[PDB]
Amino acid sequence: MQTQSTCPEIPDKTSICNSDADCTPGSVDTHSSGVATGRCVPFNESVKTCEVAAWCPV
Repeated sequence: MQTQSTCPEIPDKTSICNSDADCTPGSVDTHSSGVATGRCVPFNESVKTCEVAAWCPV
């Protein structure tokens, strides 16, 4: 078995993350089924995502 971990959501050409003032924790992506953290960070170079709690690698 496994457990839910924390990590920055995968960046998408259609799904982007906004500043902290525009990003809130909880759950915004019903498809992600994860737990939003609220803190946003530049996942890639020309892309940025928000922190969320989901099934990540180890």
